[PDB]
Amino acid sequence: KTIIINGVQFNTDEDTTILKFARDNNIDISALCFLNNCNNDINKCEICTVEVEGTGLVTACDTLIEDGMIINTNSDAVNEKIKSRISQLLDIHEFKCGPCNRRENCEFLKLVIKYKARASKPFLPKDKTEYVDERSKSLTVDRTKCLLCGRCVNACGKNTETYAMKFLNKNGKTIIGAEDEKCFDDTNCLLCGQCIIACPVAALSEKSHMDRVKNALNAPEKHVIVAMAPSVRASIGELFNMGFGVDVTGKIYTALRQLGFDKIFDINFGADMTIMEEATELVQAIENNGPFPMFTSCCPGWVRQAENYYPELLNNLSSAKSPQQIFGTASKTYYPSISGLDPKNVFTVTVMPCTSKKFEADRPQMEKDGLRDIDAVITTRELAKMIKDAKIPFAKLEDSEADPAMGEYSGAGAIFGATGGVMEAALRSAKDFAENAELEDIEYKQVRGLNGIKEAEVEINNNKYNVAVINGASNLFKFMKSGMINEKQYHFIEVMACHGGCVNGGGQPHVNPKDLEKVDIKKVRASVLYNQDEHLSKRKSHENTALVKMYQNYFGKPGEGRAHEILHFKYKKS
Ligand code: 402
Ligand code: SF4
Ligand code: SF4
Ligand code: SF4
Ligand code: SF4
Ligand code: FES
Ligand SMILES: [Mg+2]
Repeated sequence: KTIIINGVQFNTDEDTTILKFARDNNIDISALCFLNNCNNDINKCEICTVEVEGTGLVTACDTLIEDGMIINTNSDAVNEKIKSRISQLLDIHEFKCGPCNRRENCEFLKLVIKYKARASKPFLPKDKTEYVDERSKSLTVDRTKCLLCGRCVNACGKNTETYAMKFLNKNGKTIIGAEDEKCFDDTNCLLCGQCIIACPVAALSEKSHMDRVKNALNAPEKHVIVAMAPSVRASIGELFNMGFGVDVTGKIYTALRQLGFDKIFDINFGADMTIMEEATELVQAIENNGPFPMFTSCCPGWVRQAENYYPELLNNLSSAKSPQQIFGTASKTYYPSISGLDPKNVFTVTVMPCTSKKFEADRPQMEKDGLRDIDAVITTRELAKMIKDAKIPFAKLEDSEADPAMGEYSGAGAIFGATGGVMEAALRSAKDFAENAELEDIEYKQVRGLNGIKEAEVEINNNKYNVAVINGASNLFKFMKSGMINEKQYHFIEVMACHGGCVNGGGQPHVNPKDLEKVDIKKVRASVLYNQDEHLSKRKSHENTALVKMYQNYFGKPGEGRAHEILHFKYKKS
């Protein structure tokens, strides 16, 4: 093909869109509703407008290149068209960037600045209560910011295949929301927050828990524990212009100490706990020749997916609590026993890359003796905002260590944030358990990677079993519907709601499509975790010294007794 773009001649054999071809050839074309190789088919934003000679104005994001095309991307007709569209968007947009949580990384603002657009008449609502929905424990909607770009709808469609995020006709006007405009919690929504990640503006956010945390920190009698997820240490640096794939663990510890937190632990410890209980459970399931298959239960998005679509699998879920909830359970029991603290005065806070964790933490039965396992859950973005509000120079902070009692962890718990991590860790412990040995080769690279459905054959006590790793909720739906589950007899299956694992969680830092093109965010974030794994002395969860001490002195043997009594949680079908 011979393509003419801005007077420059190209000769290509590629069959792609004008947008992609221009992007690959250093030619600037703006875009808004185009994301995940999809645009808003019904009401296209037309920000990607270009002028094709002989045809007129077209949308470059969904228009294929053709030989003989003379394309103008910067003609004044194009520019005033785009500016017109952006102006129309401003007409329905509360343009107050000051107290906005997307102030420092908003695509729409950058478009407005770029094309110097102004609203015909400024959108300034007196009563935002009609536009705001905070009923959910995980998600919040602010339709004063919504551009109706449909990126959340699409993202929900491709990531989960639930379409829990829909276009709705709210008595006259088009909005986005859950079915029947109900609270997302009351629908088949997984609360995975991929819709948030896809949103270019502040229309979609996480349900804030920062006030819980602040009030806890300022409360004189409250002893505040904080523990961050595996993924957090490999992600938050992005929000401080430190780049991608930067390990900032120690900096996070220091910052958390400077935020006034009373105890600094780590969720990876709880991951090691989860591996203790669940590998014990898998070994005893193997010895009893059932029940098979056993699914992981550490992902609340997947748990909700089972509750809403496959309730018959609820009893197939591991009884072991998620790292978060099991850590929280241990923090209200074991920790006071080794600290002398009043359990009622303990306030446990987790830092998560996930929004569904908020819902999981606020489950009614996720407590004992009136004491919540987890009292508050803040996202990576929330912790970043908290650090910035305290004016803490994160990038320049020196490394510190976590409090050892419940802060030590192995590489097995370290790789949890990546797809296949839980599987690999669980195998590392189960193989050692069932064979009564301490094996040398512990790397299971077959369950790693970004393949949607991963399958492996493992040999435990010289008998072979089939394991599977489901990477994404849509892939769970594919795995079940296509009958792949019934092809062979699977024994242990990992399921994560977010593709790539927790490192691509709904509470993770937003990434400009600019870097989505240049950086493989999932692999780059996971690489930090695996790098931590290969550089750790202990790479098995049952070699965690602090954890071993905890079990020996307090819980006893995992999988049974008080361990099974309080560190486990089972879900019931209706
Ligand atoms: N609880 C828990 Fe997990 C652990 O450890 C996180 O904390 Fe994950 C991460 N990162 C999240 O959110 S949940 C699903 N299992 C894999 S990793
Ligand atoms: S969503 Fe973006 S453009 Fe709108 S107020 Fe917030 S920062 Fe400004
Ligand atoms: S909530 Fe965000 S992603 Fe969804 S339509 Fe509105 S602006 Fe677009
Ligand atoms: S939280 Fe997940 S399942 Fe729910 S609407 Fe958003 S993307 Fe869809
Ligand atoms: S994969 Fe991780 S971040 Fe995503 S919903 Fe599950 S627990 Fe949350
Ligand atoms: S980006 Fe092409 S129509 Fe929206
Ligand atoms: Mg399209």
